[PDB]
Amino acid sequence: IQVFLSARPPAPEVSKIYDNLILQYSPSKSLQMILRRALGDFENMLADGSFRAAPKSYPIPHTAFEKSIIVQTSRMFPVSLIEAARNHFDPLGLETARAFGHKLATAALACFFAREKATNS
Repeated sequence: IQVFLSARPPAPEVSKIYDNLILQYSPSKSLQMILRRALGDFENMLADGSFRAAPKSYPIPHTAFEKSIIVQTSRMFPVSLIEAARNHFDPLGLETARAFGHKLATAALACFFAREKATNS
């Protein structure tokens, strides 16, 4: 099924990849490029449950040099994997679709950024 997703760009120095992308693309385009790869990587982690050991969030900017940006997107996921995601991110079944999509995208990115840091980018 189609899952709607949302995320905020990271603070400077959280992601060398993101910081370089924004030299040439908008924050929105740059984050969408990263999320495509991050969600691909994350899908494979949903399949085996390893995603529950992954970081949940990342630092966001709190500077007058940075305005509020929330990026909105959608992506198709197998229903089996989204069930696994929902069981973890929505353990009581009380989160809205939008809140779930924010949690899912944010975790996927948090994982991508931690991998960057751990591999010296």
